[PDB]
Amino acid sequence: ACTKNAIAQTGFNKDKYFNGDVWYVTDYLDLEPDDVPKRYCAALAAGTASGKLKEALYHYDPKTQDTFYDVSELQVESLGKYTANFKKVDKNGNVKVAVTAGNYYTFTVMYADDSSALIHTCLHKGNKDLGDLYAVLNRNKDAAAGDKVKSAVSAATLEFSKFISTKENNCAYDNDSLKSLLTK
Ligand SMILES: [C-]#N
Repeated sequence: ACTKNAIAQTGFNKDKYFNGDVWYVTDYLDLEPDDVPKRYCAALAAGTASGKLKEALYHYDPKTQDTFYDVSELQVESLGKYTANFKKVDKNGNVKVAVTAGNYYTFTVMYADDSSALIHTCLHKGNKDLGDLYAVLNRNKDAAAGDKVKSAVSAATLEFSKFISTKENNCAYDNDSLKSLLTK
């Protein structure tokens, strides 16, 4: 279960974050880890599409090869905090699993600037038992986390040394499909 009410970044600039570009997860903190794919890759695009706030997600287990994309319509709870009802899609946006109540994640942007961000998310999917996930994002997939986002981790009363890096996983991304998915 999720336990954190994440605080959104003061002064969060939604138009800069939701600019239709791609964000790569470089480091993440699963508060309730299992015997985890401690090998994971994830990336997302976030943007406004025909007036609608959207996110496209990509997940890839580099060991199992399990792959999936998602498109979501975001609803605003407050500045920097969103509820997203996701649908699973192929890379072209064809629906594989339709939007369904009970399938949603919340997402809070705790810190962001033009190159980096820290987010909190809470996934709800069916009768899955899921917990809080924090993720350090960068505009460049190979960027080591800088002082601004690591300080924000600390300000969140989290330890960055506990975050798991994805950089060792040899991830490759279809950033083109993520951007085009924003419109689907
Ligand atoms: C993925 N939570």
